[PDB]
Amino acid sequence: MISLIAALAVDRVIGMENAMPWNLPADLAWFKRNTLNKPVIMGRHTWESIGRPLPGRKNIILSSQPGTDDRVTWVKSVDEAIAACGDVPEIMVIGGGRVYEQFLPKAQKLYLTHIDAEVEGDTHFPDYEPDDWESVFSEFHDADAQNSHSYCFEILERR
Ligand SMILES: NC(=O)c1ccc[n+]([C@@H]2O[C@H](COP(=O)([O-])OP(=O)(O)OC[C@H]3O[C@@H](n4cnc5c(N)ncnc54)[C@H](OP(=O)(O)O)[C@@H]3O)[C@@H](O)[C@H]2O)c1
Ligand SMILES: Nc1nc(=O)c2nc(CNc3ccc(C(=O)N[C@@H](CCC(=O)O)C(=O)O)cc3)cnc2[nH]1
Repeated sequence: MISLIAALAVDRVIGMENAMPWNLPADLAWFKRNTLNKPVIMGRHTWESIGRPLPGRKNIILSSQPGTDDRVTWVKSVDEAIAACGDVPEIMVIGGGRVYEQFLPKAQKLYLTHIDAEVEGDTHFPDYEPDDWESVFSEFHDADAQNSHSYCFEILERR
């Protein structure tokens, strides 16, 4: 079972040239609890964004090019990424856009944070045909002194 986890602003924006213009420590906490002790598949750009391996997660990095960090596992295809996660209850695909697009059709679950932020971005979460997905969990939060925007955690399971 493959799951995607992603934080989307409006128009499904997940990435832009520069850092996201927001501060959303609850979504980071959500990301950590939903990925904890699970293999994480990411693209090389996301790997570079994160800086270091996510602790206590098997980290699997897609690149067409040889790896450049022996702390993590490097694979050259989607199927190699999955195989590299081994035999686990849940693989988390943590992005970015190229990676999500390739994994969404394979995924049984989505963990999406919907952030009420107006951002122009070059990278977007894939369209998930909502007839293919059932929302099983939805939890809205206003912005607050720690979180710059309102946001909603959603879990969807593939029909
Ligand atoms: N011209 C464009 O508009 C364009 C197109 C694509 C990306 N970008 C830029 O990249 C940034 C973020 O991109 P993102 O979030 O899409 O990155 P991402 O998915 O985290 O990382 C993408 C990288 O992951 C690797 N990858 C993904 N799928 C793979 C596969 N099946 N096999 C082998 N390697 C695979 C490739 O690394 P290697 O690069 O090492 O092969 C690829 O370049 C954005 O700022 C965006 O503008 C721009
Ligand atoms: N809900 C959600 N929120 C996100 O911020 C998110 N980010 C990505 C990809 N980018 C990143 C960037 C940094 C870290 C990261 O370093 N997380 C730490 C928390 C500590 C910190 O921010 O320095 C972690 O251990 O999980 C993770 C993913 C993928 N899915 C997401 N999904």
